[PDB]
Amino acid sequence: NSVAYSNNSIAIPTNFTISVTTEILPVSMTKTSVDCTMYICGDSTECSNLLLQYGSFCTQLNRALTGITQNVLYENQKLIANQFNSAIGKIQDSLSSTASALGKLQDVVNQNAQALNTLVKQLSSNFGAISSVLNDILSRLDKVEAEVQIDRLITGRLQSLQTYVTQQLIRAAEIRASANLAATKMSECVLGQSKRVDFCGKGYHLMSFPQSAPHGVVFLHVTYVPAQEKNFTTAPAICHDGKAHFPREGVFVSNGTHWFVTQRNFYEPQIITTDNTFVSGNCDVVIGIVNNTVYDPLQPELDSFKEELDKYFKNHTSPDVDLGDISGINQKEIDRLNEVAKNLNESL
Amino acid sequence: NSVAYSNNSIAIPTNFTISVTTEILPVSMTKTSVDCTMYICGDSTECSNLLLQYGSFCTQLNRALTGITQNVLYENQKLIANQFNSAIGKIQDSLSSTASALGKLQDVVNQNAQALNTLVKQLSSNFGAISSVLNDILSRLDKVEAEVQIDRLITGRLQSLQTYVTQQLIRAAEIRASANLAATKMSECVLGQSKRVDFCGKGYHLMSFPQSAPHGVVFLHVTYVPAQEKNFTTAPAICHDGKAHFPREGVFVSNGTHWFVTQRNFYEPQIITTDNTFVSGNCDVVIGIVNNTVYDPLQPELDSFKEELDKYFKNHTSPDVDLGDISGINQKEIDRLNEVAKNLNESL
Amino acid sequence: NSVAYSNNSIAIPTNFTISVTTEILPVSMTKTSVDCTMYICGDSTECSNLLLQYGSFCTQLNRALTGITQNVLYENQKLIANQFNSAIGKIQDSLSSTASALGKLQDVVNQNAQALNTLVKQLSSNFGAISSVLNDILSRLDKVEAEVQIDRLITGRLQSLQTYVTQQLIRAAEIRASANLAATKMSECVLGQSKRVDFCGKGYHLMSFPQSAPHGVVFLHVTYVPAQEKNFTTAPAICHDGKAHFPREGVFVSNGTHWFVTQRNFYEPQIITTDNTFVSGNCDVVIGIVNNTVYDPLQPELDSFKEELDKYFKNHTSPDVDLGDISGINQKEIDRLNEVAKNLNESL
Ligand SMILES: *[C@@H]1O[C@H](CO)[C@@H](O)[C@H](O)[C@H]1NC(C)=O
Ligand SMILES: *[C@@H]1O[C@H](CO)[C@@H](O)[C@H](O)[C@H]1NC(C)=O
Ligand SMILES: *[C@@H]1O[C@H](CO)[C@@H](O)[C@H](O)[C@H]1NC(C)=O
Ligand SMILES: *[C@@H]1O[C@H](CO)[C@@H](O)[C@H](O)[C@H]1NC(C)=O
Repeated sequence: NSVAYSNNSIAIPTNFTISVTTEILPVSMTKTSVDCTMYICGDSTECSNLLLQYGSFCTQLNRALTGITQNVLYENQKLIANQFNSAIGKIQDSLSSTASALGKLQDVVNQNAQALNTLVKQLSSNFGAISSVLNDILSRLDKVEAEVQIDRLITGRLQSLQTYVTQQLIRAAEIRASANLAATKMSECVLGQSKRVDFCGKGYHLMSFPQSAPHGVVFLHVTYVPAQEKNFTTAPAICHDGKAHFPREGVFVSNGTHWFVTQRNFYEPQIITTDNTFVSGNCDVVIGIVNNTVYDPLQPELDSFKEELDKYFKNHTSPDVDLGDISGINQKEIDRLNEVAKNLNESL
Repeated sequence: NSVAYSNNSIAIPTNFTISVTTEILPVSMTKTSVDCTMYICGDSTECSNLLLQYGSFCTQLNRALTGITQNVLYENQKLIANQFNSAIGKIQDSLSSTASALGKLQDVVNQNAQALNTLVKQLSSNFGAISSVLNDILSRLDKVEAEVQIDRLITGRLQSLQTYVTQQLIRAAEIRASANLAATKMSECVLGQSKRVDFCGKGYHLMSFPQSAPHGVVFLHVTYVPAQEKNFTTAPAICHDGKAHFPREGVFVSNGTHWFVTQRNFYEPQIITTDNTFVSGNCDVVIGIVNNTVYDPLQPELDSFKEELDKYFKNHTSPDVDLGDISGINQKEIDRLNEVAKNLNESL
Repeated sequence: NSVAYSNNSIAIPTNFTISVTTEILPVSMTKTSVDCTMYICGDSTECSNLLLQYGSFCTQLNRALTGITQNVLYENQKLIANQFNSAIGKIQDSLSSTASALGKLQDVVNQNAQALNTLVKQLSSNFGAISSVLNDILSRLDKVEAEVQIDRLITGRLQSLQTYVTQQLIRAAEIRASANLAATKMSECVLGQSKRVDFCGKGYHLMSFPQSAPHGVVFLHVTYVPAQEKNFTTAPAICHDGKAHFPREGVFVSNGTHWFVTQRNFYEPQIITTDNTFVSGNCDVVIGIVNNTVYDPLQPELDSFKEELDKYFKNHTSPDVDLGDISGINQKEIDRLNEVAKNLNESL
């Protein structure tokens, strides 16, 4: 017998004051379209120019927000002439061979001088070619290493603009429920005298007069409130000798000695009769349970970043460049000939 | 005494026509799961292959959407022989030294020819090595400079798909409120005869019959509407000699000469009595104010992009490459020897 | 005459059991603020350090979530001496010219040896310079080609965190409607005895007692339910000789032989009278239609990726590097002089 037969002090309205309410309801959201350049980048021209390659995403966000003795002296004469004549013929061999040698040395040394001037003109081409191609690699790699950090910050400002767009769509879907509230609250109270307490102005309703506002309706409700209420002990029902008895359109207001079915909203007692009450059987309480569970979504739970990264990274290190190490490739006769050019006159 | 005692013409229902309403309510959203490749990239294979490195984000979005004288002639003979014998010994010195010199020149010139063929084989290695390593740097840098612009456009299409997912979750959270409206509107009108005007069909309610639809309920409401209404002047209350008097379940319909408490929803006058009215004291109006402020969120306001960028940029420019400038490193005797090889026979 | 005059079996309440309901309503959401590092990257330090360059986007998401014979022998003596004296003067020319030649060969060969040691010291500089500058280009390009795949996965985890933030704002905008439901459901039932069936506990309302819970209100409703109901055939209205007749606060309960206006919620018949019914004219049914179309947004439809890419791509291929092709730049007299240095003694 838990609570259905407990008696507790309940306030029941004892007189009235006449009153009026001004109640303001908004009935209509202006389309807060966003320029996506000025939001994300603003004045800063390098990121602005990057925004064009993010495509027409800005428009896409605005679709959302815009909606919503003579013999031996003579034989010595034969002898010395035969020694001389044979010597000079050996001088001509000695000298002709030296000319044929020194003329092959002067050939090959000038062919070497030609080869080195060929090498210098070709290597001037290589250090000139590498000057231009490697200056361009340097100048363009400096541009590309300036440009992946600005995209990083644009992409984190994209999320700030997507939080802007979400909170601006969220509010517009509350506004469209407040326009449904303005529809039911217009209908039931401008087209319809209510018997509900505090709907259509504080207290109890007499009459109303709507007036417009720029995006709203305002109601003048004429109503009466309780100027003066008393706590009567009560029960919702009473179980006499195993039968439960309970009101019809009232409560059991409790007098010191008797039960009366007062109207819930006023102290005006009337006697228990089979026309003021209903009746039951066996004196039992039915117990009901209601639990208004408002949706808890499937939130997007993820692996640790190491697992979702390692699924698809290559730690490729290019080798230390080694190339060819070219450091590993490593007068007396003219004095005499000048001396004997003089000292041969001592044998003239 | 603002509005509670003003009298204005109010329409009060004068006859009825019987009527029926067909009212359609949707009570149930099909799970619009999205393939994230086909949405963002479509057929285009280079961006498709990039999508795999964005991780399983697609699934994460689908968790959401799937939820929700003889002596001097002889001394001259001694003399000339002594001059000749001494001269030839000086010829052998002159010639042996020239051979030892010209044999050191032919040694060193062929050691130079060896060194230059060593240099050409090592430099053929360097321009062949740099050919391959620098072609790869060129060929791969062209690939990497093709691949940061396609990620830009994928990342702006991600926001278009996140606006898709947000508007598809927003609608599903309206659908779940329309399924709560279908619960109260089923209960109060299929299980319960309403005393409300225009709830359960135009006019006043008699009876109803629900019928299903594929994702909805449809009600046949049987109701009566006012076929024919008259404007009576009225007041919500009247203050006689400093006491306010007001109805009980009606309005003061105003006849040319008397006040009657008509029922709000019909013209049927009844006389003012203490059983048709309540009464007050001192003739004052209570004024109430209600302002139904619907949530305005903390929207994500940001610095200018220059401040949020400059927090974390280095304008490093690599110097213009300069390297070594190798352009800054800059027969008559054989004719005679051929001539005296002939002209020495003139002294044979 | 479609449905307004059809008669069908309707259940009308025949006794009561007293009952109590416990009804639980949540009235208040704890601020689930998110550390954005631990959500997206977690422990993994390389992506963590990247998060700083995405800016204070994390804060921006937390603004949202924290809200919400002697002569001829002598003439031969003159002759041979004149031949010898003239020959030696031609030897001095032959030898002085050879010295002046061989001294220009020994000059130019050592000037060549100087030029090649100059070349090797300058080229040691070039292969040393290119060693350092090209090792840095290799070492830094390896760093930059490691650093665009981790940003890809951060940017797809950003969308997972933006789905988290959207579903956490969506739920908080349902919570703020459930706090409006707790306001009306507190007011009409703690401050006000309802005449509605199943609002304020199963059945019909007597009385109630609210009790708090940590984020909720719980109502004890005392109510009566129907312990025991009978199907009477009925019509909502009847059209006698071309006039439609219909109840006032009841239904036409159908007895075997007569029509009675029973109260909708109880079987208790009363006779048709002009005080139990309203009356009409011409016997016609008005037909009304109501179609409660719940917002279907402008969803962000996009071109194919090829069109939105091609608006802003350059397929620049750098040419195959060609450079200078240096492979296209391509003892007997000392034996004799050693032989005649010996064989000239045969003419001493
Ligand atoms: C209800 O109140 C009356 C007096 O007001 C008292 O006599 C009675 O015992 C109370 N009911 C219960 C169950 O105590
Ligand atoms: C309450 O109303 C009654 C009924 O007329 C009246 O007699 C009584 O004086 C009123 N109370 C006050 C405080 O005015
Ligand atoms: C309504 O029911 C009665 C008997 O209950 C029957 O005589 C009458 O014909 C029914 N109405 C119609 C239109 O059939
Ligand atoms: C229903 O109520 C009546 C009225 O007192 C009673 O006579 C009847 O026995 C009750 N029915 C049951 C099954 O108790």
